[PDB]
Amino acid sequence: SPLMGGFGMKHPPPQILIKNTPVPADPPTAFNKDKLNSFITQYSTGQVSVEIEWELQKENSKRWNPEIQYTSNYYKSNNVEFAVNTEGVYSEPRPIGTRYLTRNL
Amino acid sequence: DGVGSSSGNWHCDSQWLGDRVITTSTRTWALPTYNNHLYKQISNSTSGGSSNDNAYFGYSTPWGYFDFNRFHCHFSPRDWQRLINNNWGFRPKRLNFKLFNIQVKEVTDNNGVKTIANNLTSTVQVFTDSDYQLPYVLGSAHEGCLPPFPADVFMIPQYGYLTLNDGSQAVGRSSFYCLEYFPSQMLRTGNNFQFSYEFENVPFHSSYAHSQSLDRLMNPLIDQYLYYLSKTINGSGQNQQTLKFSVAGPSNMAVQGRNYIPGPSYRQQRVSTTVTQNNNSEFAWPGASSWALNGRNSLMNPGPAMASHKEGEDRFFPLSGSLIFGKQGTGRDNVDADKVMITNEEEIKTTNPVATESYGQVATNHQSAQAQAQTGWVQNQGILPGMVWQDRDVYLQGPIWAKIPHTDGNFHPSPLMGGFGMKHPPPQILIKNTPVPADPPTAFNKDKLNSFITQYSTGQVSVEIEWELQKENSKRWNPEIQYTSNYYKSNNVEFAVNTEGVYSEPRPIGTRYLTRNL
Amino acid sequence: SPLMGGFGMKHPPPQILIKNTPVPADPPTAFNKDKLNSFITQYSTGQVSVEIEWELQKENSKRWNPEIQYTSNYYKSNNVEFAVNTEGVYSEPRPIGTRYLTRNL
Amino acid sequence: DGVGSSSGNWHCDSQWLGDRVITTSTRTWALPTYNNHLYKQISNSTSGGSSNDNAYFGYSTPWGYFDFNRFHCHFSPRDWQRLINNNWGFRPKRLNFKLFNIQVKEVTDNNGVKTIANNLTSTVQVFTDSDYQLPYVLGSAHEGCLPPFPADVFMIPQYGYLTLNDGSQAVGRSSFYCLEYFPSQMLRTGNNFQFSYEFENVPFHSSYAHSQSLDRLMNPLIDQYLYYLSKTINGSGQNQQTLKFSVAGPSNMAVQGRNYIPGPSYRQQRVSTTVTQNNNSEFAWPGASSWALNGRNSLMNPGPAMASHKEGEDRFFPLSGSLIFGKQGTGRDNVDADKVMITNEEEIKTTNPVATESYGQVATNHQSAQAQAQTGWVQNQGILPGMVWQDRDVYLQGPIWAKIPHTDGNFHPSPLMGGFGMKHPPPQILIKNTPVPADPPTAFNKDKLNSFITQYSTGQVSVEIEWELQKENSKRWNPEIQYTSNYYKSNNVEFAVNTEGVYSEPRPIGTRYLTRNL
Repeated sequence: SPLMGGFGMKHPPPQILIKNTPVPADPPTAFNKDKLNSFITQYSTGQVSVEIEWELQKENSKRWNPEIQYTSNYYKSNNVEFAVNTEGVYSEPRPIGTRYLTRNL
Repeated sequence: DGVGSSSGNWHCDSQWLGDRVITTSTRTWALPTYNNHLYKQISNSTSGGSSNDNAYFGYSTPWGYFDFNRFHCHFSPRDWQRLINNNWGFRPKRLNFKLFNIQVKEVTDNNGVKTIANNLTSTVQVFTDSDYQLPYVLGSAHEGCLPPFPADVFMIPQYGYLTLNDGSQAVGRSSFYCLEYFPSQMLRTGNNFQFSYEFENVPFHSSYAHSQSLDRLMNPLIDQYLYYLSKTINGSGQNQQTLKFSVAGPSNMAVQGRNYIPGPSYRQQRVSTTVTQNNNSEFAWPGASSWALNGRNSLMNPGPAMASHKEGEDRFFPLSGSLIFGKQGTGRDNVDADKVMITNEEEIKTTNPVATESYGQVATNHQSAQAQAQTGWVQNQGILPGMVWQDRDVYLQGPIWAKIPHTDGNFHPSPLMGGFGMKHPPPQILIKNTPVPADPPTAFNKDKLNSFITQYSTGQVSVEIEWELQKENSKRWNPEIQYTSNYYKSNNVEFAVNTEGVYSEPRPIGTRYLTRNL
Repeated sequence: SPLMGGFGMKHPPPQILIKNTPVPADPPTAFNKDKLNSFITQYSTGQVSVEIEWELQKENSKRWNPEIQYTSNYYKSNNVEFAVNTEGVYSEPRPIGTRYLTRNL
Repeated sequence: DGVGSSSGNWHCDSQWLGDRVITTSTRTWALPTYNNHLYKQISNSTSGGSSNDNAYFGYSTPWGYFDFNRFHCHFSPRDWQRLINNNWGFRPKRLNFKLFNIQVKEVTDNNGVKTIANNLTSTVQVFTDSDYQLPYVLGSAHEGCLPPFPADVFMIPQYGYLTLNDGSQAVGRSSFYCLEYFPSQMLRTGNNFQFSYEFENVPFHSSYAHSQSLDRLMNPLIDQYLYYLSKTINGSGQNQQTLKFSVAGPSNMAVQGRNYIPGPSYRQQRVSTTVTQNNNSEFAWPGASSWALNGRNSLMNPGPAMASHKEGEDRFFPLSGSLIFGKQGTGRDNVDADKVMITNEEEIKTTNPVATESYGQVATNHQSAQAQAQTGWVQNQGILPGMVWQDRDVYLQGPIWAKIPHTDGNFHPSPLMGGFGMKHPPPQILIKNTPVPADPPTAFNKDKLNSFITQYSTGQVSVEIEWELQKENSKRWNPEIQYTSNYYKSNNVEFAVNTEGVYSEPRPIGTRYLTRNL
C-alpha cells in the first residue's frame, strides 16, 4: 500500500505522454547535414476527459447512536467553503479524509 | 458539417391553423467573454450596497443564456392583434429550439486598432438545464430577451444567480454551482444544436373581458324569495326599537343574496398622473405596500391581480400595483411619466376588487342600546370560499411563463406578473465561449492560466412554439371591442421603424377585448 | 397537512383497541339480576410488532460545496448521546429535524 | 411443540472416522436476569478504577451468551490423547448448534422463603450475530464456557462490550449497541433453536514437534563449497593484519551458510520458580515487556511464539510469555506458584528463539586499526525474509479460535494465545429472558415499567463440530514420545472426580508429541 496513501498496483493506469510535433522554419537553400535548430514557435490547447468507475462498499452497522459525519458549518462567513472568491480564485480550505463512519474491530 | 456549409436556415413565420398557431422566430446573437472566463463571488459589498433590504450574496458566471420569455419574441403585432381579436384563450403546447451558423472570432489589438479574424478551430459550449438543477432566473422580468424586431442583433445576457445571504456574507446553507460540472455539447463553426420541449398542461389564459359584473348576475325583473332587515327602530323620542324585513328585489340589488364574492385584496396607495392632486411630500417607498421575509422588506409589486382603478378614474394608478414598461429610448433612472407606459387591469373590475380601495366593511362590535354598531375597513382580505377572480392580463411585451417555486404548498400558482406557472417550465439554455489560452511559458507553472486569446462568438438562434387556441362561441348581437390601429395621419407607422431604423412599441397591448358572460 | 407536522390522511392507520376480557369472581348461589361487580384481578402482557415501508426521494443536486449534515460531536463526554446512562435510562438529548440537504427554490 | 414433549435429546459422543473426528457435547445451562432487564453504561469510574492503563468505557447488556471456545468443551481427555498421539494436525470444519428443552421458572419470595414454579407462557430470546455486527468478545480467554465435565451445570455469562474511551469518558466516535435492534427467535417451553456454521479454510494446527533444529540441517559428513574468514591478524607485536579463509564443514557448523533463520523475537524478563534465584525487589509490572496504544500501556502477554526456556532450564519462565492456567479450586487473587499451571513452549526451540535471550548480535560500527569491532544485542527482531517459525501450541483447556480484527493489514493472523484465526469465526450466540412485567397500575403512566416478575431459565445446549485430521506418515524407526497416564498408585484418578464429586484437570495437555523433519 503506498505510504503516502492510496492503492498500490503492479500495473497502474499507464502514463499518457503528449508532445507538439516540431515544425521547422525555412531551411537554407544549400544542404547542411546538421540537425535543424530553427523551428516555428508553437503551442497546443484542447480538452481532456477522464471517466473512472468506482466500486462502493456499503455500511451495514447496527450502531444505535448517530455517527460522526463531515458537514459544512452554517455560521456566516465572507466566502463559501470550497467555492470561488471575489477574484474568481478557487480554494480548498481544509483537507478532507474518508474515515467518519465507524465499525467494530 | 463543414466550414463552408450553413448549419441552418432562417425560419421566421407564423402559421395559423384552426385551433392552433405556430410561431417561429430567428435572431442573430453575439456572445462575448464574460468575467474573463472566471467565476466571481458577488454581494452588496462588492457593488457598494448598504441597505438591508437590498443585501444579497451570489456568483457571476462566465456563461451566457438564451431568453425568449416575452410574447413579442414570438408574436408580431399583427399576429398578436389576430390572437387577441379572434380567440377567447391560448396556451403554449410545445417548443423547438435551434442554434446554428456558429461563428467564433478572435480580436487582436496592436496599438489603438483592433483586427477581427475567424478562429475556425475554437468551440462554443451549450447545454440545457433539463433537470432544473440550477437557479432559475428566467422567472424574473429581466432584459436580454430576443428582440421583438427580427432584424435587430442582440447581445446574450450574462448568467448569474443568488443564494442565501446574511448581510453581505454567506451561510453554510449557501450553495455554489459550477456550470462546467454539467455535460455540454461543444460546437465548432460546422456544428449545430437543437432540442425539443413539451409544455406541461396549463389553463388557457383569459383573453376576454367579462360582460357582466359579479354584483349584477340576478334577473332584474324578479324578486328573490329571501328577506332582509330593512328597519330596526320605529321610524318617526325614546324606546323605539322594532325589527323589520323586506323582499330583496330589483329596486335594491345591493342587499340581494349572492352565491359568490369578489376575490382577495391587499390595498395599494393611490397616485394621480395629475401631479397637483398628490401630497406635497416624499411617499414612494414609505407609502408603499410591502411584505417581509427574514427581516427584509420587499415591495408588494405588482401583487394580487386587482382592478387598477374605479370606472372613470383613469388618471389614478396603484403605487406598485401594475406593470410599468419603458418607451423606446427611455433612460434607466428617474424618467418622467411620459417616458413610461403604465399598464392597467380595468377589465377585471367585474370580479376583482379595486387596488386602492378597502375590500369591504366588517362588523367590529356587538350593537346594543348603549353602543352603536361599529364597522371596520378591511384593508387586506385573504382567500374565502366562494371567491372568484381573474388573473393579471398578459401583454405583447410582457412575460410568458415562470417557474413555480419548489415548495410544499402553493395556492393558484399563476405568476403575479402575468403568464403561465409551471413546475417544469422551458429549461434554461446556457452558452459560453470555450477559453482559448494564449502562448504558455516554456517552463511548467502550476498556476491556472490567466492569459487567453480575446474571442467572441456570433450566430443565429431559432425558437418555434406551438400555441393552442380557444375559439369564441359568443351569441352577443352587438359588435365587440377590437384592437385596431388609428387611420389618422402620423409621422411614423405604429410598430414600425423610424427614419433612423429604430423599432419602437408605442403602447402595451393586452389580450382582453372579446367578451363573455360571467 | 397537520399543523404539528406530518402527513394528513382521510384514512390514516386505524386505531387498534385492546382490552382484557373480564373474568367474574365466584357468583352467589342465588340468582341476582344486577350486573356482576366482583372480578378476578388480572393484567396482560405480550409483544407488539409494527413494520412500515417508507418510500425515499433521492437527491440529485449539482451543488459543488459540501452540504450541511447532522453529525455527532467527537468531543469527550460522560455519556454517549442517544444511549443509556449508568442507571440504564435512555434519553434523547436534542430534537432532530429532517432539513439539512439543500435544493433551489 | 408442546409442554409435555421434549424438544431434543442428549447427544454427547465422539465419532472417529479415517480422516475426520466428530465431537458432540451437551450441557445443562441456567440463565438468570441480568441488570434487571436494563442496559447500563459502565466505565472505570463506575468500577472505581484509577490507572490510565486500565481505563475503559462500555455497556453491560441484559443478554447472556453461549461460549464453547475451549477445546475441553468438545474433547474428552481420552479423545484429546488419541488426537495428539495419532495425528500430525487438525482443524475445525463445520459446526452444529442446538438449544432445546427450554424451562422458564418464576421465583416468588414471601418472607425469607422463595418458591419456584414454572411459567409455561414465558419466552426466551435467542439470535446469532451471523453478520458480525456486534463487538466480538469470544476472542478473549474469558470464563463461562461449557464445562469440560458433561455432568456439570453451568451459568450463562453476561454479555458486555467496550468502545472508544478517553479516561472514564466517551467520545463522539463511541458506539452504543442495542441487542433488541436485532431479529431474534422467541422460544417457549415447547420450542427449540438450531443453526449450522461452516468454518472458513484455516491451516492445520501443528500437533508435532520438530525432530531437527534449524541450525543442524546440513550433512554432518560433507564440507560446504563456501568459505569463511577464519583469521584477520597474523597469529603469533605490531603490524600484524592478514586476511584468512577456511572451508565451513562438520567441525565448525556454527559458521556454515544457511538458507533460513529463526523467527522474530521480543525479549521477556526471566523468572525462576526457585524464589531465592530472583532479585529481592518488586519487578512484575516494571520489569515486564509492554506495548503502547494511544498512551495506554498493555502487557506483552503472551506475545510472539518463542521458546519458553533453553535446554535443561525448566525452572525458568518468561515473565508474561506463557499461558497460565489455574488448578481446580484456585483463588482469584495472589495465589502461590503451586496453585497455577505454567505452560511451556519448549517444543518450538528448534525454530523459534528463546523468549528470555537476545535474538542475536549485530555489528554496530566499522572496525579499523583504531576502533575495535563492536556488536550489539538484538533485544527485539522483526520479520525478515527467510524466517521460519512455529505458532503457539494449543491445549485441552486452551482457546480454539479467535476473530481476526477487521483492519487494512495483518501478518500471520494466528491468535497469539493459540488457535485458529478467522475473519468469520463462529458467530456469537446471544440469549436473554424476555421481561415479564408485574401488575401495572390501573391508571396510565408513561414511564417504562420497572416492576417485573423474578424469572430465570434453564435448558440443554448441544454443539457438534467436525474436525479434519492430518495423519502422520513418518519413517522414523524408534518409537515416538506419547502422552500417557502414570500407572503408579494415587488417591485419585487423573481427569476424574474426587470423593466430593469435583472434576479437576491436573495438568495442561499440549498437542506436540509426534515428530517430523524440519
